[PDB]
Amino acid sequence: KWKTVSTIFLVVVLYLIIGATVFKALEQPQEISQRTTIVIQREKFLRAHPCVSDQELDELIQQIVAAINAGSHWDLGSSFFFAGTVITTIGFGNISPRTEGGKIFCIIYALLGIPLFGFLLAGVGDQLGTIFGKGIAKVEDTFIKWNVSQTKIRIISTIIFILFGCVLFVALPAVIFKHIEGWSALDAIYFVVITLTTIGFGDYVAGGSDIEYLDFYKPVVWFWILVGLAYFAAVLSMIGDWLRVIAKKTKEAVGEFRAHAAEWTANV
Amino acid sequence: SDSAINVMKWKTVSTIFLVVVLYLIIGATVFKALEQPQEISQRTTIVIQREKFLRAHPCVSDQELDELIQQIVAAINAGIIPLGASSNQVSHWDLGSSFFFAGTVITTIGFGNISPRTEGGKIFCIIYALLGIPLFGFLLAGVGDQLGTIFGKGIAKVEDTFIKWNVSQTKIRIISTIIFILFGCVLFVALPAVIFKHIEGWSALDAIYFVVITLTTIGFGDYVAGGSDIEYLDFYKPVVWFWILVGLAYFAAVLSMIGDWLRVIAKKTKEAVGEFRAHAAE
Ligand SMILES: CCCCCCCCCCCC
Ligand SMILES: CCCCCCCCCCCC
Ligand SMILES: CCCCCCCCCCCC
Ligand SMILES: CCCCCCCCCCCC
Ligand SMILES: CCCCCCCC
Ligand SMILES: [K+]
Ligand SMILES: [K+]
Ligand SMILES: [K+]
Ligand SMILES: [K+]
Ligand SMILES: [K+]
Repeated sequence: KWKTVSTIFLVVVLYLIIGATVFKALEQPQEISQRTTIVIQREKFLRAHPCVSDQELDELIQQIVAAINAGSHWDLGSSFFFAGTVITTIGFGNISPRTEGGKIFCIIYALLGIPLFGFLLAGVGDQLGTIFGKGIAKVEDTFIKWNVSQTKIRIISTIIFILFGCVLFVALPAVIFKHIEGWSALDAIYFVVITLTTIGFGDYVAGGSDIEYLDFYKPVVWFWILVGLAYFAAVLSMIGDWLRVIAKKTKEAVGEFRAHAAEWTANV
Repeated sequence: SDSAINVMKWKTVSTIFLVVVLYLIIGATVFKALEQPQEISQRTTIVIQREKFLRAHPCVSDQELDELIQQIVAAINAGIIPLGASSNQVSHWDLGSSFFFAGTVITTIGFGNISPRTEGGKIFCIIYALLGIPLFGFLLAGVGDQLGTIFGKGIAKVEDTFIKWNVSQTKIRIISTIIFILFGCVLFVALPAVIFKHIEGWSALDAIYFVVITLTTIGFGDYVAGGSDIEYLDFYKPVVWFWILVGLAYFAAVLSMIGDWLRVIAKKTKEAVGEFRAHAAE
């Protein structure tokens, strides 16, 4: 009977409107500054090099505009890492197929590989899940007979998951990425989130911009991803549970308010 | 009992792990066979345009050309139009684009054609994702249940007119899943691809490629329905993410049906090797 999706639908729409207004408040200023200071860089180069004329720069730009479509790529290791992006639905896009066949293979490779990877992430999920269950069984005895109650220890135990988790799956890889690709502190944490949330903008990739890295690095990246995906999958599911709790709390909250509001009001 | 099953599970994981590794190696070799030819041709014919413009204009800084290209490469990472004319442009963070950017984030599509450059925009995106991604999941779940039981209406009337004599309900489940994919790929794949073909000017394969990459939430961003500037009625850009909302629910079922098919084929090829290695030509 009750739809109940309508209330969710409008929360998501409003959530997109808020984010939209926040992003164009955060980004359009530095969009202005970049684009205005590029015409300075161009008008600098029309003057500083009279060798190039007004039309001949435009010819060069459009060859780089055509170079956008392509840019060694697709080597023995890169195409291996490309396939990892597809089945995990990360899809950084820094490497994308250009052949008509490459597209069709990728379409078929995704429709069959994405379900395949799901079973691995599920097994790695169970594997990771019961390993942490061994760590908390030791912790759920030593200070659990002592004062604090088990209905409240559920709070202490979940803190240690996120604390110890963001160390291994977020902190350590970001520190490593900071000292290998030379990223900033935020770039590395931004990359970790964008990677393990499967958003994968591709603006930061541990394999692109490829001057220095060895064969001990590019395997550990995807291996980190495999296990890290399982971590956020739990995290992004715990956060969902928090939203389910808050949703029920605020559903009955309007319940009691609109209970007493119409209660006194109806009395004549 | 308690950890006897766990030994039986890491042996399951190890077998899956290697199937995925083999599957990645196969795809790898196929892609670098499909793509690296067209990489070689593009890489060699750009050094021709390189050396063409190295001689033809000697009085340009011969080595600072690369310095200019990289400044344009860095400018490519933003929404630029660096030309002599057309020095006014449109904003990629306008009222509508940032709305569509947020749709990419919570759906974990993330086309990346528009990405935040401010350190604040990054941190908001990080917080916007970790809270928005779970949020969207409930909408897609509700739209999933909503779509699911709407199709349950249409199949209920059809699964009665198809009740002739000697019909087997275990095999009518085969007929019913065909009409799901048939009508499914029409409304959620065929019709939007045909529309994208006539609006974005794409080819037939580009549009179907885009639909898959979008609704499989891979989202390379090499094709985006709202990346160029062509006309965009703005009855169009809302229907795009609205299509995505319901289309994601469709592949979510499809990519789950395919998973079940692989679970069946896994058991069949499990016992197929049992039959083979049990006998071995008697
Ligand atoms: C241009 C037409 C492309 C058709 C691709 C069909 C691929 C079917 C794959 C089925 C995977 C289960
Ligand atoms: C060294 C500076 C790193 C600061 C990273 C800030 C990220 C804020 C995340 C907010 C968590 C809810
Ligand atoms: C019935 C739907 C109401 C759910 C309201 C959820 C509000 C989430 C607040 C998150 C802000 C950080
Ligand atoms: C981003 C915070 C959104 C807050 C929306 C609150 C909506 C209240 C839901 C009431 C449901 C009965
Ligand atoms: C690409 C499918 C590999 C099949 C391996 C089967 C091993 C039992
Ligand atoms: K790019
Ligand atoms: K994804
Ligand atoms: K992506
Ligand atoms: K993605
Ligand atoms: K991308």
